[PDB]
Amino acid sequence: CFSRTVLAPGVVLIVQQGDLARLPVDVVVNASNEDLKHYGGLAAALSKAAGPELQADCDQIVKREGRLLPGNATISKAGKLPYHHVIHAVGPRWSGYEAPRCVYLLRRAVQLSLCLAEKYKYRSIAIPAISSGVFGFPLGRCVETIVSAIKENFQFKKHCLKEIYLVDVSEKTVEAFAEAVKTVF
Ligand SMILES: Nc1ncnc2c1ncn2[C@@H]1O[C@H](COP(=O)(O)OP(=O)(O)OC[C@H]2O[C@H](O)[C@H](O)[C@@H]2O)[C@@H](O)[C@H]1O
Repeated sequence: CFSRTVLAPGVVLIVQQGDLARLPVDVVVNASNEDLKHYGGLAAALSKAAGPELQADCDQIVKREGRLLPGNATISKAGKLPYHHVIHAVGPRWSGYEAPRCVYLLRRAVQLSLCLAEKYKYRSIAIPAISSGVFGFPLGRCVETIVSAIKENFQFKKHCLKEIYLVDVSEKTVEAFAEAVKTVF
């Protein structure tokens, strides 16, 4: 654990190193593409551990609801992962020509992820540095946008959610999260 920040009474933000495929939390957020096709990065690790259940429920979801748009999130079965569900958030693909829009869409992915958690009555959620890998979002802007989006969501005391974790395997990204929490709070 790298930091702990009370967001509201009985609600904490925790930055931690760890593996989203195996955390003692209720649900996790995947950094997905629009097709819910988990063939790279975090998505691939999750899907591998999950067995084909997760990709198949995801195919049926696209084959039912249609392609997801950037900024949106949906939920699927988790298969063999230690969760009932995986929340798939589609971060934006970074363009330096549209940086404000990109920030908007990541904020949105984050907030919709939180809304889905609330809706399925979850009290703990873990979230990665959505968009900061293959999708190319500048790591610094990326982790501040996520932390700020989480800060806005609890500008009011009220929440099902009691613990929100920001998690990555790599320590640089985790440090980046811990710094963003300093700067933002
Ligand atoms: N094998 C891995 N295991 C755990 N974490 C990983 C792994 N690979 C990358 N990560 C971390 O997860 C975070 C998100 O990176 P990506 O998974 O590349 O997410 P985005 O950048 O949101 O990429 C979305 C796209 O990538 C995949 O191809 C996915 O199917 C979609 O097309 C980054 O911190 C990255 O270092």
